[PDB]
Amino acid sequence: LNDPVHYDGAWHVYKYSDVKHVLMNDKIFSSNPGNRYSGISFITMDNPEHKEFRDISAPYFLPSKINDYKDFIEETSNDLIKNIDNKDIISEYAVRLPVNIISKILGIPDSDMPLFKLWSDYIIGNKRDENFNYVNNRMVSRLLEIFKSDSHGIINVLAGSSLKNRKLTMDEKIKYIMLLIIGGNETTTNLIGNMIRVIDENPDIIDDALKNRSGFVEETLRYYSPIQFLPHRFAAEDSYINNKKIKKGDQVIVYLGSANRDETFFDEPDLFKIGRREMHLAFGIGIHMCLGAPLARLEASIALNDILNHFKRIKIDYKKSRLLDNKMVLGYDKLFLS
Ligand code: HEM
Repeated sequence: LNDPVHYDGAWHVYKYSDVKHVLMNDKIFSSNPGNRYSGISFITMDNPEHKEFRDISAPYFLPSKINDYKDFIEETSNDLIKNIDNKDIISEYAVRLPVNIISKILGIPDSDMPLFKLWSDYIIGNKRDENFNYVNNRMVSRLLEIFKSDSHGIINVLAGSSLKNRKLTMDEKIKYIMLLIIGGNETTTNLIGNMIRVIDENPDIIDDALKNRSGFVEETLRYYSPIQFLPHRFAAEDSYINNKKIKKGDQVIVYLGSANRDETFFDEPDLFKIGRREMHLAFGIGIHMCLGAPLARLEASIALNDILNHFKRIKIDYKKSRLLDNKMVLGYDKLFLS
């Protein structure tokens, strides 16, 4: 891999130790600009205000609390995989799974599920229409009603929340929920398609995958990282990487996929090996390390198990399947088997 280069108004950072240095130094490399370049809610906040925001939901994302959702995710995954044969695995299984799970965790009522899913599609970007304005207005309306009833989910927690000498705004509550929906959907959908791609490419991996689902999910994260780069870091003060001065104000783009293929940290980076020792950076690292990582881990793990037990043979049909076009992420636009 390359030392940091500057072009198109940003530094590009590729090496694993440099990606990590940047992400671990939140006070040197900030998460929001000096102004306007557009990330919502606490993802774009710096360390102090950010912790206040993240703590509101942090306890409910511990692998401990998340695990109470295991039977629900199994039930859901099974319902959708039952009868998927011959269909688009992305739109009929991989998109639908994370959106069901997240509505359960949020506390979206049963009777609001159809509209939540339409709104969710618009908002993560899976849909674009005239209907947007209408559907957003309809969903936000329901949202306000839910905030004032109660459940055990996040909506209810955001209702009873403040942090440090100040109540949460209603725009903050919506954006908070929006950040959960947007950061957990496409990424989980992309991972599911990327695990299917590993299987397609390494057909005798299957037995080992079954014996260590976690391990297989970890190596996919490393090897076909759903998120390829994070474009939004800005130097809060001058500092040096590989003897280059990164000046205050400079945008710093950090490449996770590329860092996850660094031969300095991974022996034989271009091979798929379950049970590697070093941590991958697919979920980032530091104070912004993925809030949904335990949930994502548990969803992928059940998805793998279910996909592996449903099909005998897994060949991707490349005359109908296509990779997404966006360079920032990695996944299938559509995926058809066999
Ligand atoms: C396989 C799935 C995922 C991958 C590869 C992924 C990747 C990431 C990365 C790289 C970051 C850090 C961005 C930064 O440092 O600026 C992040 C943050 C975040 N993710 Fe995930 N993510 C995934 C799934 C999920 C899920 C299921 C959720 C649940 C709603 C979720 C919610 C969040 C939130 C709220 C943040 C920001 C945390 C903070 O800024 O403190 N993600 N994710």
